[PDB]
Amino acid sequence: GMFAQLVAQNVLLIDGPLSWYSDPGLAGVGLSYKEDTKELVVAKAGVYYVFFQLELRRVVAGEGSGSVSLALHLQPLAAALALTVDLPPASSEARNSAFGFQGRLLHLSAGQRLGVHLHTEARARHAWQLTQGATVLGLFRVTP
Amino acid sequence: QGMFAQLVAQNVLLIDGPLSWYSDPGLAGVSLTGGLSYKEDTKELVVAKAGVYYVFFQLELRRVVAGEGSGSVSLALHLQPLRSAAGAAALALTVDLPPASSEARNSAFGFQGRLLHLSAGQRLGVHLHTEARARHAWQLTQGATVLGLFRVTP
Amino acid sequence: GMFAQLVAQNVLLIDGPLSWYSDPGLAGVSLTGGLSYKEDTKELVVAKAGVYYVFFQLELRRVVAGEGSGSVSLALHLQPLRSAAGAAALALTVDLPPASSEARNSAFGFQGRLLHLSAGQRLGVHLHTEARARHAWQLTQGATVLGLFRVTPEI
Repeated sequence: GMFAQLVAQNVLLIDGPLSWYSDPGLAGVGLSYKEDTKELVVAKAGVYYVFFQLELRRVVAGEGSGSVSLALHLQPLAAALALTVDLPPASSEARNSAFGFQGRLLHLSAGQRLGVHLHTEARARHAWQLTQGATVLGLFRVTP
Repeated sequence: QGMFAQLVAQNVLLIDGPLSWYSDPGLAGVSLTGGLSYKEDTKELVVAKAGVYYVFFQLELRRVVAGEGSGSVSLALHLQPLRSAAGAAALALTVDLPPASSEARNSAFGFQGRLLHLSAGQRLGVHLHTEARARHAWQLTQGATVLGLFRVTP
Repeated sequence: GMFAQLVAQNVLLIDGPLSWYSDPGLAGVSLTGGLSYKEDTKELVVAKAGVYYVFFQLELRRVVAGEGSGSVSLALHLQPLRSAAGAAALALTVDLPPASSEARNSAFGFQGRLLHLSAGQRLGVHLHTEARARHAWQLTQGATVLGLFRVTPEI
């Protein structure tokens, strides 16, 4: 009931909620993630510092332009955390990567279910992807 | 007690000066006091108990008239009254306003976090400075300019 | 308390490991815990093991008008690798746009994760750059920092 960090399984840019798996870099050490409805549920009530980050890679040279948003929602049914990252159009000496980070203090009641939904608005949507192991959701409590 | 805090600015217009703050309504309704009090007259945020804290603020803008808007806006957190020799801020943040274009976004976001040593009663002020042409074209989006901290020592 | 924060000495972008000094903004309490900085290896060693919230940041400024184009990367390495995990524990690349009409003249980046640090692990940061006019930018001094603190100290 102290902290939790997990990584997204998704790679392709498709609108909808992301499935996650526990951070393998944190294995050798009390919040749960239901695999069916892809929700992280908080065990103990408290004020947590919740944060996610998102890195994107361009996979097709010379294609892809738009933006990609990532919203965390108190579930069930604005968003608590909101992160939209820009995808630059392709050119010589243009970036092939993009990143965004955001953290905030959220009050989460005991049993509150969290959900993160990925939205994209981009021409040639297939030209960008989520880098494996780089879009992370984490949180830890600061007040019992 | 946990001794935490988080506020969000009432300011929208890009006008140089200190920001007005109010407590996070999403945290209104927690038992702990939250060791940080916003005094309304001087637009300062005094810290209750001394200690070491992770302090962060974020900034988000929207372009509110299409076509214009170019430059940057900066957020500066100063321990007040100023008692340093360099005059630098304890926390700074600069986000840039992209000019209007086809296939160009109408948002800007920035986030920065550090560890501060704030003594008991220390007053903090957050100042906004813009170096932007046609700055009336962008504003701080409602509820997005946030400042928060929490203590990392008992 | 088990926490630490470092400020980089470097301003000129050369590829290699950044050299640090303890953030004066916390001098009233020093570097409480057991975390110490080793100048010869430019690494910060971890005393008490456990899970930490780690973060670095990075701000660059164009210091020659009309020049400078590319991208710089910042990488945190955990030495030695624990369970083959430690290389690029935190990675962060930010681009430096070409100078042009109303173009960006500064660039910033932030990242923060929960890492499980072992007792005796060294933390190093490497700055790698890919720029056409490498000198036209540089690291704003005092702005590229690396800090951390513990949430739980289970071995």
